[PDB]
Amino acid sequence: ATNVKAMKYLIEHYFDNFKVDSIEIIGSGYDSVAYLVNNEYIFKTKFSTNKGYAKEKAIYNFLNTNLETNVKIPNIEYSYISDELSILGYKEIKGTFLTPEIYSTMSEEEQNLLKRDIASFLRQMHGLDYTDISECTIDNKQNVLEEYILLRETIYNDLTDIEKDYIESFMERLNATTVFEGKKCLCHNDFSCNHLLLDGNNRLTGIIDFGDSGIIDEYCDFIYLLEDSEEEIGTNFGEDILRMYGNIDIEKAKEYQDIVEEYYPIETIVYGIKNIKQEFIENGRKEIYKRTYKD
Ligand SMILES: Nc1nc2c(ncn2[C@@H]2O[C@H](COP(=O)(O)OP(=O)(O)CP(=O)(O)O)[C@@H](O)[C@H]2O)c(=O)[nH]1
Ligand SMILES: [Cl-]
Ligand SMILES: [Mg+2]
Ligand SMILES: [Mg+2]
Repeated sequence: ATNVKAMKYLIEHYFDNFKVDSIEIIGSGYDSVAYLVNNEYIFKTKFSTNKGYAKEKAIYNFLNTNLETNVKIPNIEYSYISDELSILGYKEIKGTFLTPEIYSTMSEEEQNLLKRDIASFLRQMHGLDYTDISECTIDNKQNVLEEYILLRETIYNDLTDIEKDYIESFMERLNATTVFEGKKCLCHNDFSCNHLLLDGNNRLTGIIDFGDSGIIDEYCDFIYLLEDSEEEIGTNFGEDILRMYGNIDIEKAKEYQDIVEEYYPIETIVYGIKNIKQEFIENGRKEIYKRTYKD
C-alpha cells in the first residue's frame, strides 16, 4: 500500500491537524491519482506535469460563488499548489455515477427529468458572466495549430504517408470549418456521464472534475452527450438535451463533436511527444490505421 502511505504522509504534512484515518485509491489518470480519505474527502493529486490545479481551483471557487443550483460540485477546502506537487481536497459528493446501463432501467419520465436537469445546469453555467475568471480562456483551434507545429518540428517527417494524410486531411477540415466561430462561454469541457452523479431518485445531484474547464466554445459541453459509444448514453440523448437547452445549432454541435473525435489519434500522439511517452505516439499512430481501414 505504498502510494497510499506516501499520500497519507503528504496530506498530513501539508494540511496541519488534518488526520488521515483511512485512505484509498478511487481513481486515476495518466498524470494523477485521486483518493478517498476518511470516507468523506476526495483528494486529487498530481506531481510534475504540463498551472492546472490553480485554474481548476479558481473555477470551483467561481462556480460555488456564482451558480444558483441544487446540483453539487466540488468545494475546495484544502489546496497545495507547486510545480512538483498539487493537491486539491473537498468533501466527496455522494451518489451513483450515471451509466448506459442505469439509464436503460429508467422510465421515460425519469430519463426526461435527468435530461432537463442536465440542460438546465448547462444553461446556467454557460450563461454566467465569466469576467472574474477571464484568464481561463481556451482556444481549441489555435491549440491544434500549435500542436501541429510541434509535430512538424519533431516527428512528422518520420511518419508514414497514411499517417501524414490522416493529419493533413484533418488540418484541411480544420481550416474549412466554421464551428469555432460561435458563442464562447464557461464550459465544463469534459462533460461525460462518468462525471455525473445521480441521487436515489435518479436525478442529477452532482457534477465533478472541472479540471479541463474554461472559457471556450459552447459546443464543447455536448461532445460526450452526442457520442455513440459503450461508455456514453448515445446520440439521441445528446440531441434531446440540446433541444431542451435551446438556441443552439445542433448540426454544428455534431460537426464539433465529429472534428474532436477525428483529432483524437493526433491528440494522443502529441501527448506522447510532449510527455516523452513513446507508447502514446505508437497508440495514436496505430489508431490512425484502425480508422483509415474501418469500412
Ligand atoms: N462519488 C464521488 N466520486 C468522486 C468525486 N470526486 C472524484 N470522484 C472519483 O474520483 C475519480 C477521479 O476524479 P476526477 O476529478 O475525475 O479525476 P482526474 O484527476 O480529473 C483525471 P481524469 O480527468 O482522467 O478524470 C472519479 O472518476 C470518481 O470515480 C466526488 O465528489 N464524488
Ligand atoms: Cl511510434
Ligand atoms: Mg474525471
Ligand atoms: Mg479531469
